[PDB]
Amino acid sequence: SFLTEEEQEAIMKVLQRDAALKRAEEEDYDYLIKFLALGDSGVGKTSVLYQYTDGKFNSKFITTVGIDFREKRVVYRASRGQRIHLQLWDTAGLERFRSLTTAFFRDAMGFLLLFDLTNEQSFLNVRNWISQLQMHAYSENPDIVLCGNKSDLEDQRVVKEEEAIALAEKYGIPYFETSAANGTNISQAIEMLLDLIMKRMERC
Amino acid sequence: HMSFLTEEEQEAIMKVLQRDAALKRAEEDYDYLIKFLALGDSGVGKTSVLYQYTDGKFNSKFITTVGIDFREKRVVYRASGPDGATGRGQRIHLQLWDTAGLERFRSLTTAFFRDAMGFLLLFDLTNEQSFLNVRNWISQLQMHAYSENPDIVLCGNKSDLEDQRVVKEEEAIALAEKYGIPYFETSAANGTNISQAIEMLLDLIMKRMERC
Ligand SMILES: Nc1nc2c(ncn2[C@@H]2O[C@H](COP(=O)(O)OP(=O)(O)NP(=O)(O)O)[C@@H](O)[C@H]2O)c(=O)[nH]1
Ligand SMILES: Nc1nc2c(ncn2[C@@H]2O[C@H](COP(=O)(O)OP(=O)(O)NP(=O)(O)O)[C@@H](O)[C@H]2O)c(=O)[nH]1
Ligand SMILES: *CCC(=O)N1CCC[C@H]1c1ccc(OC)cc1
Ligand SMILES: *CCC(=O)N1CCC[C@H]1c1ccc(OC)cc1
Ligand SMILES: [Mg+2]
Ligand SMILES: [Mg+2]
Repeated sequence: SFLTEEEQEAIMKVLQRDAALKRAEEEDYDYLIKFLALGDSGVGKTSVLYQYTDGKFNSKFITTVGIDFREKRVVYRASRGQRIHLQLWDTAGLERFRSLTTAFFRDAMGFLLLFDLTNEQSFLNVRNWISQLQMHAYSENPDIVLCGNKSDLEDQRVVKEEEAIALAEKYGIPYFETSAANGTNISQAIEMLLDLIMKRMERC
Repeated sequence: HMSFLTEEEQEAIMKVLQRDAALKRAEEDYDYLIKFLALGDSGVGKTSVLYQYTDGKFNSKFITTVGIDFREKRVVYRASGPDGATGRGQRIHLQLWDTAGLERFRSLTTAFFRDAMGFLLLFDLTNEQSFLNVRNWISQLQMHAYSENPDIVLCGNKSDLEDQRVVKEEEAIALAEKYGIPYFETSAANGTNISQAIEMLLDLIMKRMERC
């Protein structure tokens, strides 16, 4: 396989869309907040963001061409309501896109790190992903929310919940078991990441 | 049939990104981190121009850039105000991004247009097609930069190869006048106008930064 021009054109459209958005915020809403989802190919990053923004799910696998993003206007409340414009970056997991996607780790204010509860290797790769984030994000200690996705496939689960909770506590990061197919914990995990980011932004 | 990045190519790019992240964390000594980006067709001399500027050296051998790289330079900038009244020396850390011109790297390099505060747009005085593509590069910058009117300095490079020049001076000055951007004929081999073009771009960006 070769880099096609359709693949390259699609990526250029995303970057054009990103430039337009970033120029409009230069300048309605009160804050542009940027997240990035990452993890092995096929763990469900694109599905998770789609379920969150649109409440929909497609079982067919359409691997992401390098990079994409979705948007959602939401209201955040610390524990008054602030209007938040979320840019939700969606990275491709395949190694062939690794250097293009790493280039966008530095644009994110926090990270949604996914593995697949039905694929043990994706869970073992979590610590490497965290290493790459520590090496490439805006800070060596960025906010991360870990998601074990595909919780609706209980008869195919291989990652024991205890093993996942243990890993997440060792690193100090919140953990959620999610399903992009039925929406379980999706908004809870993302709202947790947003709160972690709003608090760290307030104390700046 | 554009080839995908090999694993050697990808490792080289990842090292650059690692180096950039280290640099970006250090800023949280100097007074300002300023970022430029050089772009243009493959083989016009972007890498050579930046190497001549930071190190004063030149290599005849063509080593095409593996996607993206950058060089660094600490310089002292002094504003120019009324009647040549020059201000205090400000310490500037320049990050000079160097993009590959080959199409197979276009989407990787375009991703970095948004990180630059200004652009060094090069063509090759001995290659008319490199000059004819300048208008497309500028359209690509207007579409992808932080502003639809970012600061650009146009460099016609390889001015030392006078017997191979094919770009007439008139057409390039006319193009730069039409777009409102400074134009320099440069040579990375002997240094002519290299520092003038980069200092002009730096001055443009410091002025635009002042008025914020
Ligand atoms: N049952 C179930 N299937 C899911 C879930 N999340 C994703 N999938 C399925 O798993 C496959 C991969 O999903 P996708 O979101 O494209 O994964 P990705 O992480 O974006 N892959 P890539 O990095 O290659 O773009 C798809 O067939 C999708 O339907 C989930 O929670 N439950
Ligand atoms: N005589 C002369 N040769 C030059 C000059 N600038 C570059 N060259 C030569 O032209 C070739 C290409 O230069 P290089 O800086 O690698 O070009 P580039 O724009 O970075 N190419 P790429 O986009 O593929 O990385 C090299 O052989 C280099 O020595 C110049 O001002 N004069
Ligand atoms: C207050 C400055 C800061 O570092 N923040 C705000 C919330 C998280 C963090 C941040 C991370 C990454 C970016 O990249 C745009 C901006 C802000
Ligand atoms: C005055 C504010 C501004 O837009 N500036 C300062 C100098 C150039 C310009 C700028 C462009 C792009 C970036 O991206 C990092 C920063 C600053
Ligand atoms: Mg995807
Ligand atoms: Mg080069």
